Amino acid sequence: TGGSVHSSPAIGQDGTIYVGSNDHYLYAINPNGKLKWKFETGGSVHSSPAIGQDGTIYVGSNDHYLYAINPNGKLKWKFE
Amino acid sequence: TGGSVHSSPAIGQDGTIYVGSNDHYLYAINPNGKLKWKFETGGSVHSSPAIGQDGTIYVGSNDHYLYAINPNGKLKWKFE
Amino acid sequence: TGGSVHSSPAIGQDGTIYVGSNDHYLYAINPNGKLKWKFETGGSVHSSPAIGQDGTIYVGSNDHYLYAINPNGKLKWKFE
Amino acid sequence: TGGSVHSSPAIGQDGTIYVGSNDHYLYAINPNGKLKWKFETGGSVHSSPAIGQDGTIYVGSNDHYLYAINPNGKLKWKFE
Ligand SMILES: [Co+2]
Ligand SMILES: [Co+2]
Ligand SMILES: [Co+2]
Ligand SMILES: [Co+2]
Ligand SMILES: [Co+2]
Ligand SMILES: [Co+2]
Ligand SMILES: [Co+2]
Ligand SMILES: [Co+2]
Repeated sequence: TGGSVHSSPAIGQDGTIYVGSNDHYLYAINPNGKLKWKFETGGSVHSSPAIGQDGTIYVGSNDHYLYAINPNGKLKWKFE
Repeated sequence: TGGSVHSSPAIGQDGTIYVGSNDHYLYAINPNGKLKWKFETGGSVHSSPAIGQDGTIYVGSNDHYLYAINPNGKLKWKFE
Repeated sequence: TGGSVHSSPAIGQDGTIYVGSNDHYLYAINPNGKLKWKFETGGSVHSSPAIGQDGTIYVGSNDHYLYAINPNGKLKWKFE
Repeated sequence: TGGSVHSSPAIGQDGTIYVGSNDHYLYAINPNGKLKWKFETGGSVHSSPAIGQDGTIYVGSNDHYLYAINPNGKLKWKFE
């Protein structure tokens, strides 16, 4: 990534690995190691993502927000 | 929130997302992104919440306490 | 506790809540909020405990060791 | 280990305990406390490992990479 991977990975039902980076992004990586998508927050993503029953990926950011990201990498909502 | 979301979210059986913030609060957010409740501790909530079998939400705080919060946002007990 | 609860709680099958503290201890707290036991390591217990299939509680410490603690609070082994 | 165990342990189906250390290594320790293997990254392994459906161990490192390690301790891939 662009910075330290302090965040702890979460694994989706299909094997997708989600993890934050201090480069501000939440990453979605396929089991083969190839990027699926990345989503930019406003600050380091130390928080470790959680996966909802419908696949939604939730993760905090040092920009003060809790993010909810759709499985396709598009923002669902954010909470300050 | 009011500060960095270092804490890692926990997801309840009904989809409620619980996460701490460096603004001192534990947040309970509905799947639609609207606040359910927030509970103020005495310091940054870096710790990541855990959910008990009866729904109780446990989380540490930089104020030295482990908190046990009822699903409705009211304090159950705290331990120094 | 004696210091910041950075560690994230783990919940045993019987409801016991395990969490580390920057005061160097791993805590085992009953669901009613009363202490079951505490185990002293050599440094801040930032690491968040994990629970094995046989109930063993594993947690790292800033003293360089990974600890394995029996459900009764007695040391099983530690690894530097 | 060689440094602070900030990372939080993960437990495999066979009881193996996986945890990172600030000494740069991801550790795989048997339930009896004896080392199974260790894998060196380029920086502190604060991230806490996750275990895939096929046993793969994923963990971030302060060297910017997300690592995927085979159950035998050999690198599967890494992502910057
Ligand atoms: Co760097
Ligand atoms: Co930055
Ligand atoms: Co800020
Ligand atoms: Co403060
Ligand atoms: Co203090
Ligand atoms: Co100390
Ligand atoms: Co040291
Ligand atoms: Co180093």
